[PDB]
Amino acid sequence: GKVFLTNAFSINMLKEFPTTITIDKLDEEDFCLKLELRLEDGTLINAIGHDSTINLVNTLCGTQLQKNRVEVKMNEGDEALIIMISQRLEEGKVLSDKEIKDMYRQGKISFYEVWHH
Amino acid sequence: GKVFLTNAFSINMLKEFPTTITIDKLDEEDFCLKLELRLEDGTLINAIGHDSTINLVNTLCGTQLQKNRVEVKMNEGDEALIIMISQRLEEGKVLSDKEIKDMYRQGKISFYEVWH
Repeated sequence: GKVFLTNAFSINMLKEFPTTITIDKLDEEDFCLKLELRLEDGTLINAIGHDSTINLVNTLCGTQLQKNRVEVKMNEGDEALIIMISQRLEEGKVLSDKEIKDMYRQGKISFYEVWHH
Repeated sequence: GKVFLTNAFSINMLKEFPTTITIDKLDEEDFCLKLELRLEDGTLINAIGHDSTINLVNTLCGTQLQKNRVEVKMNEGDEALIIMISQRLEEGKVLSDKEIKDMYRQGKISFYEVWH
């Protein structure tokens, strides 16, 4: 199925109820590799709507994503790869990979994968 | 066997990963009855931190909740009851029970339950 790239998880992303989903926490490497895999196989749908988050992901993973607004609605065969930022990123501030990995080590960035049980 | 009442579901509410959760949609009556049950058995932890939502729930369900700011973190034996209001409540307006049911008819309020 599809793999949505999102900066949030919401009950609104679930097409139907009841549903049962599994959520794991990812480290950076596994997030970037899964993202790269889904870009290569063409199943990734990018739903990160803001350039700040896009630029962070691109710096972190070496991807070349452009922002894309999509209402995420997941079927039972779909999954999401999620990047969660606590602080609201500055629209303009270019972050070095050292800055991004500080945030990550500080626990200001977390990664998750959500799929159907 | 905690049951949190919240206005949101967020991954930050889960203590440990991996975890597998079931989510169902509730109707008005079932939301309120489940709230009342967990109030009565003392397992409900109210985590609704805005009075506008408090007041709406108290009117809809006949409860006497007050504003309570609580950091929600759920164990495997815990669950949550959720009201999702899709728009901002108007400040200084008292919602009638009819208005709340209108909002619900219109899909502007939804209720869920999340358990493991």
